[PDB]
Amino acid sequence: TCPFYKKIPGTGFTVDAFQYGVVEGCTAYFLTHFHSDHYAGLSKHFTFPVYCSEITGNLLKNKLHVQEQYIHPLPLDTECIVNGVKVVLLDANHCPGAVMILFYLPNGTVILHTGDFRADPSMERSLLADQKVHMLYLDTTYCSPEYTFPSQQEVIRFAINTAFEAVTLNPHALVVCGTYSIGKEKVFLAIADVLGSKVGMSQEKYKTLQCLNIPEINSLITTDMCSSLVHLLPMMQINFKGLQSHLKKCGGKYNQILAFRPTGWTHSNKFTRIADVIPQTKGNISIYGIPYSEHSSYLEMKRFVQWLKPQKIIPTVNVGTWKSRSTMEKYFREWKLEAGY
Ligand code: NI
Repeated sequence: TCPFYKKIPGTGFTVDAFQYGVVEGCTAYFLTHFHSDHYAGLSKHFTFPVYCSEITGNLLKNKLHVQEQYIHPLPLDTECIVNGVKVVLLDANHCPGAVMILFYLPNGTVILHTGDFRADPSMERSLLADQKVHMLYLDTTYCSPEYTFPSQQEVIRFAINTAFEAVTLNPHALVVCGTYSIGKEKVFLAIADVLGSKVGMSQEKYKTLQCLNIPEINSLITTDMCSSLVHLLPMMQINFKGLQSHLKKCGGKYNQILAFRPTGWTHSNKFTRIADVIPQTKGNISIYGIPYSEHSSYLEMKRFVQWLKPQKIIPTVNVGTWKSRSTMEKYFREWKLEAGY
């Protein structure tokens, strides 16, 4: 059944709750972003109101064929009334179109639902600074101190410098980047920019990217593989067998692959700096796992929460095991005693 951490008390609302059938007493279904664990259940047969960003609404219409009459896109950073309740959508610094949702309940309670987010100090100057938040529905994906990772900027600098060096040493090298969802577009777009190439991809992935309102996108991507030396493939294909196979397909245009797997966290982060990352190599194929995250590190999460000073925290991730739940509640208490709220 629908878990309690997907329901907004004092409203008829749910968040990211499309796989439970008709939720009893739900008058408006919000969707924070277009990732499959969150939209699971949506289709052209859905007939309840869906509230979301403009970008998420483009993907619902074009990818899932949700009918236009049930898509209610809202502008960001704008007070809006939904079924009698004031709400605001805020940028979540996750994937394109991802939002956090502020609910102003009739009784005076204010609730923030982060959806999935990568906490950032810039959020401390949004509409969140203007009033007290009582309850926080928090993306706790990486809520443990072992999870450190570099800035997105450091990671993109590494990728750009690696790719440009490799292709300038060997102009017959192909660059390949893995993907299995929206998000992390900076990785492949920054590499293609430095190389003076468009990114080549399947018709399905090109359609997905054309829903994202990215400026000048027609100048950066293409379905013509042959004209491109940065290719995007399913993340599943980013292994030696899959890559050897792909290289056969390019008909001797290329004699080397350099491939990127933008993972979340990996335990090489506990030891190794970004400067010191090395690839796995077999023959003329090299694969780099780069720690490009669209979720908060432990320290970024902690800073956001100690700034916001909520009265109650409800985790939305890692909630399935008692040991995970108890660990997270211990960190919450540490943060509160350290900061004095
Ligand atoms: Ni997500």
